[PDB]
Amino acid sequence: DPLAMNDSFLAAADALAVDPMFGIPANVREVIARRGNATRLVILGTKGFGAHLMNVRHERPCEVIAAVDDFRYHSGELYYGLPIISTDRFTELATHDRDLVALNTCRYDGPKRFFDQICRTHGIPHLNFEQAVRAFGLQGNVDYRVDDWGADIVRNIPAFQTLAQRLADDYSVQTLYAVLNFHLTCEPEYYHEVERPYSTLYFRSGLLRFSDSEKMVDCGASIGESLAGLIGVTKGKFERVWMIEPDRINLQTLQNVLRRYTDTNFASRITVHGCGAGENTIRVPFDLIDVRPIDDIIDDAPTFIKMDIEGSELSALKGARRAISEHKPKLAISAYHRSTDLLDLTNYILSIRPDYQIGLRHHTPDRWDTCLYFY
Amino acid sequence: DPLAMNDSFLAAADALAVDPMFGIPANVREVIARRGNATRLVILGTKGFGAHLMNVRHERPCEVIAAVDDFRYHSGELYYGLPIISTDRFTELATHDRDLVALNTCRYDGPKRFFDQICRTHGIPHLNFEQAVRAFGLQGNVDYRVDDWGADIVRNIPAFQTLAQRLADDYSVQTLYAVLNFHLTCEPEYYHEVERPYSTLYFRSGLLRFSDSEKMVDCGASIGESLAGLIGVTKGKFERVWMIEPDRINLQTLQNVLRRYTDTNFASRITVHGCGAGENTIRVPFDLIDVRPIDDIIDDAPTFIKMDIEGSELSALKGARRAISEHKPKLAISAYHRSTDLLDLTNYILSIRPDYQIGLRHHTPDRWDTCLYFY
Amino acid sequence: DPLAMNDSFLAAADALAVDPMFGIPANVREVIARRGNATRLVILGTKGFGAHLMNVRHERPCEVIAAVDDFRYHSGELYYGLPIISTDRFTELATHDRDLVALNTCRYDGPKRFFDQICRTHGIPHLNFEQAVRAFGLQGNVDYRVDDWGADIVRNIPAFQTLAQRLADDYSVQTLYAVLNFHLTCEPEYYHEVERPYSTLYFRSGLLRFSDSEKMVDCGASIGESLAGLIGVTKGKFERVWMIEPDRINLQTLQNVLRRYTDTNFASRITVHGCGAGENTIRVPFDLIDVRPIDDIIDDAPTFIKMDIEGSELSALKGARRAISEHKPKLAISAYHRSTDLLDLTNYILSIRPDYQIGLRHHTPDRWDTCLYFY
Amino acid sequence: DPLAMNDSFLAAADALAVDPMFGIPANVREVIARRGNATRLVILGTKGFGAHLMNVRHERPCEVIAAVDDFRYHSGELYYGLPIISTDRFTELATHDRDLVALNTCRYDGPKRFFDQICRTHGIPHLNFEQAVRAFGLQGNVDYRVDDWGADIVRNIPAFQTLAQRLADDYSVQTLYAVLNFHLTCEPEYYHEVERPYSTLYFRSGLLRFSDSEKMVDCGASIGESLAGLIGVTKGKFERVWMIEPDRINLQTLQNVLRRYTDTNFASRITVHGCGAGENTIRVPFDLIDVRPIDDIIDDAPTFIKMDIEGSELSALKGARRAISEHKPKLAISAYHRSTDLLDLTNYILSIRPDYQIGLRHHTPDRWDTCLYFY
Ligand SMILES: [Cl-]
Ligand SMILES: [Cl-]
Ligand SMILES: [Cl-]
Ligand SMILES: [Cl-]
Repeated sequence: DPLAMNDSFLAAADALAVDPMFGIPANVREVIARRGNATRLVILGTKGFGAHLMNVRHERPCEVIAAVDDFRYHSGELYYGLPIISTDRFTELATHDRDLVALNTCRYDGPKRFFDQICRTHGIPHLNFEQAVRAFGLQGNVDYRVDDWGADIVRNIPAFQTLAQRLADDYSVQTLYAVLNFHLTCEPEYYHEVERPYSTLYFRSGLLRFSDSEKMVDCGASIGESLAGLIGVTKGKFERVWMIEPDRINLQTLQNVLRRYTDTNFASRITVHGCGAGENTIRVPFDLIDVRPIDDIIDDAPTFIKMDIEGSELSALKGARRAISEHKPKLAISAYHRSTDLLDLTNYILSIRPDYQIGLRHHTPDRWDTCLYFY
Repeated sequence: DPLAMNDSFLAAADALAVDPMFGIPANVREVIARRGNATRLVILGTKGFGAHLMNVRHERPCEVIAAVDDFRYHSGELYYGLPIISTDRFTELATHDRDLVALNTCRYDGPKRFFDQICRTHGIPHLNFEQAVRAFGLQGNVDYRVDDWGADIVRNIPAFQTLAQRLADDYSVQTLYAVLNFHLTCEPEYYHEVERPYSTLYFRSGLLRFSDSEKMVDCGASIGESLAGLIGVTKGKFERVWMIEPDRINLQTLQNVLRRYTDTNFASRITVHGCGAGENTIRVPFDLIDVRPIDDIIDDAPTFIKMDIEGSELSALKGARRAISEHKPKLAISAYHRSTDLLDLTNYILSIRPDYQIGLRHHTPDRWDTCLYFY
Repeated sequence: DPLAMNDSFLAAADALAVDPMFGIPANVREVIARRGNATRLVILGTKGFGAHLMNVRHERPCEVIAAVDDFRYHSGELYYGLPIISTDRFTELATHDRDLVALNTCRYDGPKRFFDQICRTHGIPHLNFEQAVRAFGLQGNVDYRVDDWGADIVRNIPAFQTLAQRLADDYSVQTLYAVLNFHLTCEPEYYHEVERPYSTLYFRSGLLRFSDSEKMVDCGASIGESLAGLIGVTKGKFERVWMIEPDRINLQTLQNVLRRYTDTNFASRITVHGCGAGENTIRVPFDLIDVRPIDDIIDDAPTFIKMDIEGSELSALKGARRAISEHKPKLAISAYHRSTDLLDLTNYILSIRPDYQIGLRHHTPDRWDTCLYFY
Repeated sequence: DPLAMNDSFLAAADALAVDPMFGIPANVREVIARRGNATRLVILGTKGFGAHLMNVRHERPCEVIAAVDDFRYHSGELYYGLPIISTDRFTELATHDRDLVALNTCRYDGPKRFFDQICRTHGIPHLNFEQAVRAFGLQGNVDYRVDDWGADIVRNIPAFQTLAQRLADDYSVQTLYAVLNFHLTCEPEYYHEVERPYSTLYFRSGLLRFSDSEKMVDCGASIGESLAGLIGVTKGKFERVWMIEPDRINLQTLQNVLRRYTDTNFASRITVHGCGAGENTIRVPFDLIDVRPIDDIIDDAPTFIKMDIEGSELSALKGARRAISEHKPKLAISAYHRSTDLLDLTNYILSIRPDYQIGLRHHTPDRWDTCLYFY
């Protein structure tokens, strides 16, 4: 019921608080309860999050026996030391082992739905990656970006309810609750109910107005897509772009991006700053990079700050406090890097510029690119 | 300003009412005014809507001289009789002809933005397909699906304002106004502000709740994607699916789709009906097809009616009036086939079941799959 | 022993004369002897010659139960009404059926060697397509181009020995015997011992010298590859090209080919003649085509005649007798269309121009493009 | 005239001896004579041997201004620091610069013939890579594998004539002369007249007979293709395979290759030896590798030695002298690594086993895989 995600949010948080296996399929729970780390597991797919389970820090909590891939099972190649088998071989092994769980590593509809139905048809206990992380107690032993943020959410319920009340539009509220429900339940369909295309990130959110004289701080410029998006929505008309990116390979790419615009009338308005955005000026290991505050990097009052960085977005925002507090530029702040960012970043921005309106959109079919908008 | 699309809607409708060239770039208008049907045009792209301009009924209203395609300009192949040239050859011709307009046939960001910027850089008058249709007065001489619905919208302003007031949620209202603004202005960025992914059509709209015992009428079943989507969101659990599709090639495909589910426990709950959905029972040219009303095709009360058909959706709904009026199933009704469908279909449904709530989402980056939801 | 293919030729011809199952694997012969047309067969591959067995005229001589394709077995699609299964499913069926033969339809090393080894590993009786045609007595019920020419060769042994003696070089003799051995034995490795690349057909045979003033009759011009090859080996320098092609779709393609050379200094030297080459002038069903003799089509003495046509190459050569007899142009005559062509075409040409030297090369990894050279 | 390559060989060697620019197009020679290292050059293609000219040791002998690639000229990417331009931009620059030479880096028919004709049509002086190496005096400053071996051949004429006389068959003689003519003239069409497919290397040469009990030394086993080829031509029947390969990444791949045969009845007959083949036992930088003689690595008399290694093939053969001299196995020795290998390797083998017959085939459309056969 996507029209009552506030209700499901509270119910999920209460359920998880008293049951750490909340959200784990019953048939898998009973195997794990029966066999513990002798549980036999088969990875479905060789192009998904299965690498995150195999690279896991410390001894695995189950015996991984194979990976299924119908397009590779005759190659003789191993998948993280595992044999690669056909789907037919997997259903055969499953019919004869009780006791054998399948990890569906696929994230996209075609492959995911295929393997999920194969499992259902044969009554094979199965899990997606977030469910695997929770069911096998791998919190802290996987990359933080694919970790279980359930418990963190359960500790901050009132603060999330307070954020919900502060959001300017109903769709942002639905989006907030959908993201928190995904983390509480491990159910990706929550994102799917609210998601917007990747192509609409920052520039087509339904919340911001761009003029023909924008001055954009492109913080975490990567490969230049946000510059391409500003160009597109403004029809090649802006005042200034300051692109900030510390990675040396990305900076090589941006030199290629700058060359595609060399004959435009706006080429001279774009600069690239090979540093990271932070709260002060310091040279640190990234390989050393320079880190500088936004307020020192730029030389004019911005109208828009886009932010998607590997480092602390809270430190980066503090390094832009004069720009934010004095000029109230529109902001598009990526909000999916830490379980705490939706609250922490919002709380920081409002403490320095309390008259902002706030929105939230989710822009991929996966857990990436939940983005806060301030205008 | 996507937060004031109601305002832009009224302003655009007033502007168009008194200027048929409303929405056409000034530099193109001045060429067309100066040269009329001696206007020289270059088609940019060979994989877009350019086929719709070349297949146009009756003499063209401009002299089309070439098509640009950097991946094909050495092949010796013609594009609808036109030479295929490089982008460099095009900019050269443009620098020497006043007077020469470019039709950007590309609909997707990469190719579209590329050609739009090429044109801007060199000051070359350019148009997208909807702008071309309006600027050259091709209304009625192109396929109705790619025609200019501007004037139709201008004739029905109060009825659209009345629809806006009837929609249950703000995002549906924003979506309504965004779609109408696209048609009034020929500006696709209006869709982009509100669009959701194609993958979320019907089953992930943010508005409907599906149970584990759904009985779905899949009207216009095509290649079986809606069956795959119901299976996915319900995790292989439903009571019944009646798939209705009249096209013989699609029916061959559905036999393949049915075979992928032969060993599932729900295979017996799905039937295929090789007919079209209409208001009564009649055999008509499509090649003859049988047309039957939904109320006669099905044998139980449905919980959900998905509808996307080539024929009249109003006739199809009248053929389901007993199901709709007596049982109030959820409905997902594709609303983009006629300029009048948003009003006509809604008005019909409410006259037979007035207690429905109504929503609207747009599910592609193009003009396809604007869908009404009733629940 | 490729250094004694003359010996193997005679031995194979004697073996076949007294055993129609010569060349058929013993384990398959014993199944066919035991079960006849109740023999169960599995087609390996869905992209090979398997369509030739399924389209076979009259009732099949075995019960075809499935086709193996690991990249398609979950699609629900049928292969000529057959279920598509995985290789693992096939080895399972084979382990339990005696009695079950596999037809390896693959012609190229990767896929062919894969399936051949799968069969050997599991002791599964298997056949290639030529072996299938012979083992099931399908001579005359398959396309003539993929038929068993064994018996025809056995009837003409001395004439083939006489051809061998007439060939000017040892490699042509080895090639002759390799082609005849393929047909006598159904063993494609015979072609492999002598084959040259497709890219060397006509222009890079190792036998012909082309000058800078060639006048080429391109008989069966198709899609213009021979024109491209003459251009390449002569570095854009020739006197004349007469391209002869009757198929209307090929003639559309040749207009595209002619456009790629429009600015060259040799464009005016090329003409296209939309007719078939034959012995006289007649309009016949191909859809009607004009058929004309080469001697009437051309307007000058040629230096080279390339020939690869669907119709009778003997009739086509008779329609060029004045050119051949009077001017002794170099000839490249495709020799793989009929079991009789190596003898019939050579005998004809020498009767009108007896001073020619003769060579033979085979230019694909399959049975296509065995070509006679006369110079 | 491929029927007189012995004659062309001697004429080319005499021409080169007295003219180092022999084989260079006259129009390019006159530019180079006029401008020397101020010659402006355009590289055609970004996927060929152009990297060999750009990575050249020491200052370039011309000013390289751009690279042409119609599929990349809008990317903003540079090709070894060079701008990437369209073919139309190149013809424009060429029409206005005298003085501007084009290097056609393409080696395959489609792309090579395209650029060669573009150049001819516009009268643009052009060269292939071997011609570039010779015309700009880059001998010794490019990778030895793509260097000009002309002068080396001119110093060894009688020894090559002596090799020609020792070859057992006419096609080997034609092949020898074709390879030497390529190096003397820089004209790749010489290879094309004699080349056989890559798929026929070692196992389908037209010269060797393989039994069902072969014992193969696979020297330079790489990625396991020769094992796959022996398996194919013998239909999975051999006695032993000793695979010798020193590269650690190749050895990882061979473990994958061994797994594809784990259930065959010949898996136990194959061993992998992670060392290089040389004349004695020594540990040397390749990263250190073990180098051992073949006679010590193997434990039985071989029937076949295939050899294609990065190191000295003469040292490797000396490390197999007992096997070669005592048992006369068939040999397939790659002969294209050094300008001297055809003479040096043959001379060595015959000094230890003088009763061998010798053949030679060339197995790619490029300069790779000229192979000597001894049987
Ligand atoms: Cl299950
Ligand atoms: Cl413009
Ligand atoms: Cl077998
Ligand atoms: Cl030239």
